Amino acid sequence: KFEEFMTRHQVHEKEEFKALKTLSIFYQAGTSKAGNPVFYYVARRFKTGQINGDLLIYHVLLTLKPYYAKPYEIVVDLTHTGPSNRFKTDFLSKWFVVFPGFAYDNVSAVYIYNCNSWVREYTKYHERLLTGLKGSKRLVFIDCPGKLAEHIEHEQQKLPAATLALEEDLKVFHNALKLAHKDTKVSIKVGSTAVQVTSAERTKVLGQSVFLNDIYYASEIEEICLVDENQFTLTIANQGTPLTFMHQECEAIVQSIIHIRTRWELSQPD
Amino acid sequence: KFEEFMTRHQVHEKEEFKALKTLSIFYQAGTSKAGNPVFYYVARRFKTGQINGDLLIYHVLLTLKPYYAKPYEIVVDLTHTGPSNRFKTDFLSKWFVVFPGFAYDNVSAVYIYNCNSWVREYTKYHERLLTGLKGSKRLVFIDCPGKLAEHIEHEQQKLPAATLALEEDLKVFHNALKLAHKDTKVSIKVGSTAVQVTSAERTKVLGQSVFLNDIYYASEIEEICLVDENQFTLTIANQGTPLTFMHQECEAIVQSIIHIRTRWELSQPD
Ligand SMILES: CCCCCCCCCCCCCCCCCC(=O)O[C@H](COC(=O)CCCCCCCCCCCCCCC)COP(=O)(O)OCCN
Ligand SMILES: CCCCCCCCCCCCCCCCCC(=O)O[C@H](COC(=O)CCCCCCCCCCCCCCC)COP(=O)(O)OCCN
Ligand code: NA
Repeated sequence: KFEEFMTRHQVHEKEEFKALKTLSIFYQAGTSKAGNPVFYYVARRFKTGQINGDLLIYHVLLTLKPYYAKPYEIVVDLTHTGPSNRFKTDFLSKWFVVFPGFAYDNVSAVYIYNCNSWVREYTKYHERLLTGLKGSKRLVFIDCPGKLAEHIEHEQQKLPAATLALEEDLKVFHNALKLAHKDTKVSIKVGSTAVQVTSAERTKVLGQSVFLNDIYYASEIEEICLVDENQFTLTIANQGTPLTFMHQECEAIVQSIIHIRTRWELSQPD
Repeated sequence: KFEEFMTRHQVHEKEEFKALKTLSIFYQAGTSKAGNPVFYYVARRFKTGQINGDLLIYHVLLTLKPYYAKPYEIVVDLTHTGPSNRFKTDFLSKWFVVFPGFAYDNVSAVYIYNCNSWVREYTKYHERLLTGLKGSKRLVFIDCPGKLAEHIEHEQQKLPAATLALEEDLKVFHNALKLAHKDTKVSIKVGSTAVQVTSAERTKVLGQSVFLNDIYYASEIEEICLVDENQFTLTIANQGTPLTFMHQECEAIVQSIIHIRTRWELSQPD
């Protein structure tokens, strides 16, 4: 939309805008197996309050400008995406008008990576705006890290190194159950830096059945309570409501998590 | 001084004071080989400007009162102590008068742990108020971690866990040379979370020849740079002029430091 294009050009690229590039929130990297240019959006790298929306969306416009006249694909990294990264209602709706019609058409495929519970609720709450994304063949959720290789060569992939690191050396606990108004089978994976709870059964997101992956850095873990011989709880910072899980070896799970919370506290800024 | 005993009792400890115990800057722990109650002061734990000095002194005064009538010893952990942990002149002086005479005399010995370059400079800078400490034999510097056992049995030692963490799994580079106007024989030790530059030769601190242990967390390392095959740069956050080191294995050192810096970056907040 050149009307927004020029409104953003009456004052040329400032020095805050140029900072967006260095933080690698949206960038082009690699080519897909289909022979299309790939772009990456690292959701967790956007802070609602800290980052000016108009600059971001404009930074994306300049990035896609040269490419979006032809086929191209987007990889959306939803790793550890939470409230602090959300696009507020009014800002979210901008994305549907600021780009040319063909730019939207030329998107060959969108690859959703590490979709989580919060994002699901987000799409739930913004079900209106995202109806065009509902049951779309272009929308492709990555069940597990290994399936992305089906669309993009492993070497052509360029996810944030921090994202890939979350897939290394995990103590995995299968057959766990997440207790709530609605029970759900999950796997509880403990890493040196965080804890990941992956749904063992598919769930609905934007019309598709997918696997969610909730990530909690050790820094977010406040309270760790062992309730029973097969039940424990986690208190996540700024989340309020405690998470409850059931597992045969809750004693081993808690110890494992306490350890990573400790190793973290040790190496911290005094 | 019972004026501080009075002035502090007329208002008391309602709020913030109770938080001084939660961060444990000064605490009693263990018993020395001499047969005395040991107390610890974690210098890094105190943040000048954030914590009220009078409240701190009041804390220390209370956790000492039950004991300072009899002989006791103090272990001051100067690990990673810097400017943001300093005692302002007017606050420093308050320490020499607020306590009862006998309370001072009853300090059997003070064990200084991990004294660094900055503290030494702070000492030289505040020489006027620290003149009584110059030459004092009650001041016992700890050459190396093991030497502490000469005064406190291992099972009694209660140094902060974070301190002990810096002692294990270290890749050491001996016979290195720190390049300045005055060149200093130093050993460079790379831990999983920090780099330690330990002086191989002694310098003067409060009138005593001792070794220094400069500690730089992975989070403080902004710029590593290999100059020669045997010389490299080490830029620390908020210290300006970078450190310079000579060593036959500089390539190996730089590669090791870059590693722990990269690993740290892969674990940082969004
Ligand atoms: C806010 C929380 C965190 C971010 C994610 C929020 C959404 C939930 C998770 C799923 C994200 C899927 C977004 C995919 C966008 C790229 C391609 C696409 O799906 O198609 C078009 C979008 O193509 C674009 O140009 C998007 C450019 C990417 C920049 C930023 C990436 C993610 C930002 C959040 C959602 C934006 C979706 C686009 C809205 C038009 C939309 O056209 P339409 O179906 O609505 O038909 C009529 C159009 N008026
Ligand atoms: C007496 C003052 C104690 C605090 C000194 C702070 C300045 C930092 C110096 C650099 C490292 C060495 C630590 C100092 C050891 C303290 C022991 C000492 O010498 O005092 C004796 C006994 O000290 C105590 O009983 C103090 C009890 C609590 C100690 C907690 C304070 C430790 C501060 C360490 C970090 C400060 C600065 C960090 C960064 C700038 C009594 O001798 P005096 O008769 O000369 O004193 C009064 C004369 N009328
Ligand atoms: Na004794």
